[PDB]
Amino acid sequence: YFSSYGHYGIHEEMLKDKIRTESYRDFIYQNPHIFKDKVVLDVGCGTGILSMFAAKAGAKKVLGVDQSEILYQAMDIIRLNKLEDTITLIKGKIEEVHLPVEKVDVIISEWMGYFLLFESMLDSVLYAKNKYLAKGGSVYPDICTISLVAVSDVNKHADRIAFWDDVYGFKMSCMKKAVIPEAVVEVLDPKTLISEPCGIKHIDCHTTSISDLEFSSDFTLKITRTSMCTAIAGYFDIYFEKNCHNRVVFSTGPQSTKTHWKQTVFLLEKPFSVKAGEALKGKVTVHKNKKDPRSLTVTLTLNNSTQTYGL
Amino acid sequence: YFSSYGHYGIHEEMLKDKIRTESYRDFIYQNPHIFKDKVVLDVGCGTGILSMFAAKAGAKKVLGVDQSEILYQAMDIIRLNKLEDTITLIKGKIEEVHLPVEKVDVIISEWMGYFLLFESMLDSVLYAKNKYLAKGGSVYPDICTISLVAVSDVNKHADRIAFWDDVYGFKMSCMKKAVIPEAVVEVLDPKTLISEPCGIKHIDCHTTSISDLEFSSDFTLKITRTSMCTAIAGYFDIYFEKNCHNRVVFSTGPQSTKTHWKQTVFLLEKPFSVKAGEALKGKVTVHKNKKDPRSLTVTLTLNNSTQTYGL
Ligand SMILES: Nc1ncnc2c1ncn2[C@@H]1O[C@H](CSCCNC(=O)Nc2ccccc2)[C@@H](O)[C@H]1O
Ligand SMILES: Nc1ncnc2c1ncn2[C@@H]1O[C@H](CSCCNC(=O)Nc2ccccc2)[C@@H](O)[C@H]1O
Repeated sequence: YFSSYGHYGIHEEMLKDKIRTESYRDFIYQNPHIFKDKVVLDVGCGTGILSMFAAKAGAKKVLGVDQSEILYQAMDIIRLNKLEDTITLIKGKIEEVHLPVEKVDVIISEWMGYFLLFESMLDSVLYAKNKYLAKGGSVYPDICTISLVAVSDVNKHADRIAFWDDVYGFKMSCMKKAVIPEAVVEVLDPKTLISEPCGIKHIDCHTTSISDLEFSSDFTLKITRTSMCTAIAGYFDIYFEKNCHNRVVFSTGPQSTKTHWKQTVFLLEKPFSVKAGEALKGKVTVHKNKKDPRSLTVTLTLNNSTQTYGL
Repeated sequence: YFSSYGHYGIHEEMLKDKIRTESYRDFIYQNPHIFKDKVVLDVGCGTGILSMFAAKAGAKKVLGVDQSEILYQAMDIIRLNKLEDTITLIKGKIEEVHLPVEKVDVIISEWMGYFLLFESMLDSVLYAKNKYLAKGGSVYPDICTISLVAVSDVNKHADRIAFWDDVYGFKMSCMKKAVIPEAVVEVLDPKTLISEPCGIKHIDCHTTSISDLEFSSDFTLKITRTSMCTAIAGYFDIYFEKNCHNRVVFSTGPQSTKTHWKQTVFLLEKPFSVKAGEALKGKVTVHKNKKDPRSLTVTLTLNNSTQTYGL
């Protein structure tokens, strides 16, 4: 849970994601008017680097909150950089902790999971917004989108599914039923994309509620190559827009530099032929799992069949 | 625990490890005299492929035992290959389950973890041997070794340790103390090896006891390149020897084809210069962690400093 985030390993991976970390750095350093003399809340501050960016940009006060043990490392790091007079770190869940202020001017966080919403803390960020954001205050990143794109990769498909038909001369076909419903997080070869992307979800963190994060979308994939469609890929775009002189965007899609989010891939049980110029129609719904509500399920209808996928 | 092994993902990885899986296949198919008309116990049978190898080689009966939910998939797989009359699958811990026989002729398993002994079930295999192996019976694989080799990789070292000194202009040096004591599982470039390997441990599964698996060894690394020594790497070799006409060996060392075990790397807090022809002397001790006894610690003394490492 918060246990995983107690270990340095995930923090190292996020910090070495240059697209991710340089986007936040650029947003703050190139829009210091958003931070100068402001009270900033960093929801899930981790190692504290985002809090230190906000302090450097002239924040009056930064409150860094994390439930994980990493906050004790943040505490030493803030002291090592001599920022303890500007940055106050608080251990606990943003849902329960006591803040030395009633309201904040700005909320910043990196809450995004695989396919944007997996094991994401947007729900925790929205709690902080509704309870703590001042009237006329701002939350960043402010705008997110989710997109789908069609994939043709018969070899990758055969590696994951057809593999189980003959394993050292033995049939293991009954394994396919456990494999198909698990989404795969992997970097896609952009040469395997056979459609234009379709946006299925737009979120503004200023106006969205937790109930908006379970959604359905009809979609149309404009096919660009006559091929066997073997999978649908998902990815997301992150925007820093509100009150920016220097807007910042990053994509986690396969046409962009890879990030630690990679892409999320939903393998089709039955690949099917498509033709260039075809308008491929489908439906996708995202639900919070009843068991672990940090677990998503994604229901995909395409080519007259429906499959539910989890991460 | 057994929970991780309930999921197909780890079984797919082990089965697609050709060095691992073709070694077991070759051992059984090229030494069928070991199996013909024998009663075979497969300790931790997983998906059941090893049990099916033993049946194909003419086993009278194969008992496949696994604590994990994967055993239910094994049950369908054995039925799909029409081997249910030869292979009996039993769900539970080999330590507690009831077997329809008092003794077995042969025990087979794949128990090996990172650095041979991490989260390894050799203890469970030895329980099965001491309780169930007939007089004059055989256990496979029968012989294992662990080796160390010296590494020079200043860039990899700087990527993992020196990285934390300056992260986007902020000091994060206090992170180094969490990083140094974690062993890294990774495939090494064989060009970075700067010593001959040194064997630190020989196990014969016929004669070894659980108490032998906590051990100390003095070692000498024959340096082959004047360089900065940045790490010590560990790996292991697996032998099928007893009563074989066709002996089988595989190595998980960096001079051999990569396996899912890769190599285990112990980064040095203070890299130090070595000269070609130098006899580098050290000491290594392996202990079962007091907290999780599936967790090892490795204490390494080299160049007049000592560090304890965990996985
Ligand atoms: N309800 C919750 N209340 C309190 N903490 C919670 C809650 N839910 C989750 N968490 C924590 O949120 C973190 C998400 S991972 C981001 C670490 N922070 C960064 O890298 N930031 C950064 C660095 C550079 C650039 C941009 C950002 C974990 O540490 C969780 O322990
Ligand atoms: N005390 C215990 N009692 C019962 N089961 C236990 C115990 N400790 C651990 N386990 C299980 O042992 C497995 C180790 S992973 C190997 C799967 N088997 C293979 O791939 N075999 C194979 C395939 C091809 C070639 C060679 C071998 C897991 O499924 C655990 O659930």
